[PDB]
Amino acid sequence: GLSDGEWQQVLNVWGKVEADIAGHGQEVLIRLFTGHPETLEKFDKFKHLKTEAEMKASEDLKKHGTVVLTALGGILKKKAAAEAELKPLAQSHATKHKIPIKYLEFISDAIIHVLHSKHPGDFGADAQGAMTKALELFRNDIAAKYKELGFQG
Ligand code: HEM
Repeated sequence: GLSDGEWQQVLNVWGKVEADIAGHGQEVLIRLFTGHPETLEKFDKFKHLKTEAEMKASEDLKKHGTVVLTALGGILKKKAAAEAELKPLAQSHATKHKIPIKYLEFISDAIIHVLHSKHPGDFGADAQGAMTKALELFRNDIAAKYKELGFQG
């Protein structure tokens, strides 16, 4: 349950991410993989990557980072009426990639960490709270569909 003012902070924050999406997606994935090497084993494309520098040099990693943030933004722009956008995500990540909720938590922490890091004095308390709630809603909505799909998560 986010207010309309809270959603409008989410949409503003996400507008800043989309205007600089290559860097944002790259730092989010790197924060995820260095902080939680177990999540890397889910990416056939990336599991060969060992150091942060290899990660910063992969055009593929940068490309997929933009796929991630772009898809997340589509969900966030629907702000609590996002069922159509969550469905194919939950479908593929439950049925095909097999991503536990715990990893969606990791990537949410990473997004917030990158948002703090990249926007000094421009990512204030209202925006942080709003983003934290929006990402919590996303993970919960996915976990609910995970169960309808018979995937533990
Ligand atoms: C905010 C969270 C996430 C978003 C918005 C997101 C979005 C996407 C999208 C749009 C795709 C491509 C189409 C698809 O397969 O559905 C994808 C692929 C994938 N996702 Fe995620 N994803 C998220 C989290 C994660 C996490 C945390 C993992 C952890 C391992 C993961 C593992 C994968 C894999 C393995 C693929 C296929 C990659 C490939 O083509 O080689 N996803 N994701």
